[PDB]
Amino acid sequence: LLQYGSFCTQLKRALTGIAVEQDKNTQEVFAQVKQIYKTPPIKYFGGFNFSQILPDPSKPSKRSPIEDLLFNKVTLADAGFIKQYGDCLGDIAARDLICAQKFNGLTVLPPLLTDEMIAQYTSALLAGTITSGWTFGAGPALQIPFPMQMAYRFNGIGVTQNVLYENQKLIANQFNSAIGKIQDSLSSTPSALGKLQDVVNHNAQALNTLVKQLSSKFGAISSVLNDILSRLDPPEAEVQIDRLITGRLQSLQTYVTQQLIRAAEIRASANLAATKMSECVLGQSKRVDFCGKGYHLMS
Amino acid sequence: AYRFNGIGVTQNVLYENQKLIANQFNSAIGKIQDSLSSTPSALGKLQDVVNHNAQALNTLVKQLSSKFGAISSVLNDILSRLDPPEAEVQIDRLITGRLQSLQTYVTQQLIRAAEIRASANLAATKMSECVLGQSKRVDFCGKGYHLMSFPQSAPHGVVFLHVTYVPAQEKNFTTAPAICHDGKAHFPREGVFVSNGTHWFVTQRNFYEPQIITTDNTFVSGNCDVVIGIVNNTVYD
Amino acid sequence: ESNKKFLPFQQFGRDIADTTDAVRDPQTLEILDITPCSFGGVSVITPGTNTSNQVAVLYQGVNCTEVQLTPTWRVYSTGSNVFQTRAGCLIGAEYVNNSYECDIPIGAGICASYQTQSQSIIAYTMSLGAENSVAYSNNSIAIPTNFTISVTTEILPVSMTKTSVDCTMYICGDSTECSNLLLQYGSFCTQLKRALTGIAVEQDKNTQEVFAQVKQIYKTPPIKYFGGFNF
Ligand SMILES: *[C@@H]1O[C@H](CO)[C@@H](O[C@@H]2O[C@H](CO)[C@@H](O)[C@H](O)[C@H]2NC(C)=O)[C@H](O)[C@H]1NC(C)=O
Ligand SMILES: *[C@@H]1O[C@H](CO)[C@@H](O[C@@H]2O[C@H](CO)[C@@H](O)[C@H](O)[C@H]2NC(C)=O)[C@H](O)[C@H]1NC(C)=O
Ligand SMILES: *[C@@H]1O[C@H](CO)[C@@H](O[C@@H]2O[C@H](CO)[C@@H](O)[C@H](O)[C@H]2NC(C)=O)[C@H](O)[C@H]1NC(C)=O
Ligand SMILES: *[C@@H]1O[C@H](CO)[C@@H](O[C@@H]2O[C@H](CO)[C@@H](O)[C@H](O)[C@H]2NC(C)=O)[C@H](O)[C@H]1NC(C)=O
Ligand SMILES: *[C@@H]1O[C@H](CO)[C@@H](O)[C@H](O)[C@H]1NC(C)=O
Ligand SMILES: *[C@@H]1O[C@H](CO)[C@@H](O)[C@H](O)[C@H]1NC(C)=O
Ligand SMILES: *[C@@H]1O[C@H](CO)[C@@H](O)[C@H](O)[C@H]1NC(C)=O
Ligand SMILES: *[C@@H]1O[C@H](CO)[C@@H](O)[C@H](O)[C@H]1NC(C)=O
Ligand SMILES: *[C@@H]1O[C@H](CO)[C@@H](O)[C@H](O)[C@H]1NC(C)=O
Ligand SMILES: *[C@@H]1O[C@H](CO)[C@@H](O)[C@H](O)[C@H]1NC(C)=O
Repeated sequence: LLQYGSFCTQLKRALTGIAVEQDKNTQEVFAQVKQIYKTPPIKYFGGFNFSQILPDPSKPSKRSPIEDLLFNKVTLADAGFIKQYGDCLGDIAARDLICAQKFNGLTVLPPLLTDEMIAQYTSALLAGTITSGWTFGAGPALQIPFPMQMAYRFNGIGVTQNVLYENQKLIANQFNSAIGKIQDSLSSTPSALGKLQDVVNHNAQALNTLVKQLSSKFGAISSVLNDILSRLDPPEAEVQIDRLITGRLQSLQTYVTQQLIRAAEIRASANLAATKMSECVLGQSKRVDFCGKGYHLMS
Repeated sequence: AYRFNGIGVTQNVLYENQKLIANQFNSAIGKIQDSLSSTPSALGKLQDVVNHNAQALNTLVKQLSSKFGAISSVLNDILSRLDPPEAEVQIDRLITGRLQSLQTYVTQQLIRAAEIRASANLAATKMSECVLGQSKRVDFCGKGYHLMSFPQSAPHGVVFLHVTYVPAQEKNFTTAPAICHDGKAHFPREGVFVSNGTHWFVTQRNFYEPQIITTDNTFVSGNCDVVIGIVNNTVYD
Repeated sequence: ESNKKFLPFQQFGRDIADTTDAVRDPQTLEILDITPCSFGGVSVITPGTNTSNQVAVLYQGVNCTEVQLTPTWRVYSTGSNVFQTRAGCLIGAEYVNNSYECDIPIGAGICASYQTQSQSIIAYTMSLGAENSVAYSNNSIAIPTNFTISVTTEILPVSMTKTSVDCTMYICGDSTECSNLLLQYGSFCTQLKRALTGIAVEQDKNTQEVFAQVKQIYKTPPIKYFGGFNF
């Protein structure tokens, strides 16, 4: 194999580039603000109930109930943790695909940012947008009562403030009911989070196909190198080894190309998500159907 | 002044602070050259394209010295050392390897071209929306409230200079949603009610400029028994 | 030792990749399981060679207690240089208790840097940002009293280099037999030329679309006075 050029250096370079791009995507999406704001100890906002989205201090992970439901809904195969060689050597007579992948040179790297840091970023964004409105996205954060912010948003969509000030209780009750229905809607629907599951399914399928490809003959007498070496005369074994080498190189190149295309698509999706976070959360948008259906208020 | 009116500030704010604004703009422009020169890795995105192209071409050239399972990497040696019907089995290996290298190079170039096209589309949209007009999209033409932008050309790319307005030196105040007077509720037309401790004024949004509360800058449109947190005072005519 | 229940007529055991993992001893009818010997990947963390020649080593996916090795060199562990992260085992760096901005990424929230403390290599947990807390009240507001004009820069790539390739010169050079042999391999080179030409045209299209918004060439007035603004 040493005399077939530098294909493997190119493969390693492409994989490293994809790995770096993933962390860049996450950082660009989730690190808009550099200040960690905290919610006030007293939770009164004019009758608006935000308990379903604020972090829950009782549980160790400090996640909101909706985030807990979301994390329980999606099933993950490998998290990049230490799938230690000690775990694979345990020989529990139940051989999973992870050990087979690991025994053939295929590994998974952990992301730079943990889930706790992402939760902290989300909590900071929520606290800022609840206590300051849209001021903290353009400079220093300025305090303001929540109903006044809501009236300002109604003025933004083209309705006078007395409409809000004379219907505060009804609006608060409607918002509370709408928030309450979200958890039931998410739980009842079985295929709500299909987009997130598709990525995991695609990655697992690609790795399994790559592992399964090792049992092909590619026109040789056997798919095992040791059998060829032990059964054949040394100058005659190269013509059989070359076929296997070429087939495996072709499989690796196909895998790398597919990974590159999928990475480009994921990068486009991440850019869209970052734009949505900048425009619908840190401000009020007038673009039609960009931050929901209807007249946008907040997100 | 028209741009300040666009971001939500009255014109007299500019007309009474023309010299200060001009000096601030001049200093901000002057600092740009020093900031660009001092930073060594400011223009990394533009250098990455050149580095990638050079590396790809160098790899393609270096690939010509591989044997691909043949007896030599030079065609002349094979032709001069081997019997003519036996030389094809050696030439074919080299041909196939070089074809594979070319195909790999072409695929990589296509993917990079797609990425560059996406970047160029974004740059064209930014040029249309931030330079030829004033944008209200948050964080699209800089950080802060957008005023205007200037383009400059660079090797294989463009540079945008965004000018933005940032508030500073804030102060606390006491506020109320409405003012009660003669059994009637008054709401501000534009701005917010503010109290310094004894009196009540009405001010605008992003700049502190108190005014006497009057029927000229308020509308009544209601009664004084349903608004929560109302404060009663006097309204002049 | 093997816990598998081989049938009396079976002699071998295979896995998904179709390689042997269970065997039966020819002399004593006993089942044995075969596992690969320990292995892993190694990464090197260093500052620039212009700064120092010190390095740190990261063994990926390896528990710190399981470290004739394939690499001849060995980095020997002292009392304090060994650290365990969810990304592997780190040797040659000291874990400090402070937090800074990330300098060299390592793993799950762990970064490394070169610090003067005697200069050394330290490892830490990255800091998200400065702590803050805004006071919230339902009868209080904050209003700015001054402003600042700021100027920022943004860099965007537009186009890249346009290249062309000659198949016959690259693959066969001046040989005629090679060209005759290549002539019967189809029309791959026509496709290659078409793709390269398309990319070359697209580059010029990108530049034209970016830089040709207006069709009138305006000129600045000879007198440069704009109310005190210096351009
Ligand atoms: C905000 O909503 C939550 C959930 O609807 C309320 O929590 C409920 O409180 C009642 C009375 O204390 C309990 O019987 C329920 O079991 C709680 N539900 C959950 C899911 O914990 C909460 O009280 C609301 N906020 C306020 C201020 O009333
Ligand atoms: C709040 O603002 C009002 C309006 O300017 C202040 O009242 C003035 O105070 C000055 C200073 O003594 C007097 O010369 C003026 O005659 C007052 N105005 C009127 C209409 O009488 C008031 O002092 C301010 N309060 C605080 C705490 O600064
Ligand atoms: C708003 O900020 C500007 C700039 O920070 C202030 O202008 C400065 O004022 C001080 C005090 O007179 C001078 O010593 C500086 O030379 C000024 N700077 C410039 C660039 O002119 C301005 O005073 C502030 N506004 C208020 C009302 O205090
Ligand atoms: C606009 O700014 C430039 C640069 O800050 C000014 O040019 C300077 O002018 C002074 C006095 O003529 C010279 O001593 C400097 O050497 C010049 N700097 C450079 C870089 O050439 C220019 O004068 C300013 N415009 C006006 C109208 O004053
Ligand atoms: C406003 O008051 C709060 C609480 O007293 C304080 O934290 C804040 O610094 C004050 N704002 C200014 C601009 O002084
Ligand atoms: C004005 O407000 C005060 C304080 O709440 C209240 O005692 C008084 O009754 C109000 N005036 C009228 C005419 O209701
Ligand atoms: C093979 O020979 C050895 C030594 O003579 C003996 O211990 C063993 O049981 C034999 N095995 C069989 C299968 O005959
Ligand atoms: C590493 O080995 C020690 C030794 O007993 C063990 O306690 C620890 O759980 C191991 N760590 C992992 C991640 O397997
Ligand atoms: C690091 O700081 C934490 C903060 O309380 C402390 O509990 C811990 O003991 C410190 N560790 C060392 C090694 O000093
Ligand atoms: C908000 O208003 C309520 C009135 O129900 C009051 O009890 C509370 O103290 C107010 N918030 C603050 C921060 O004073």
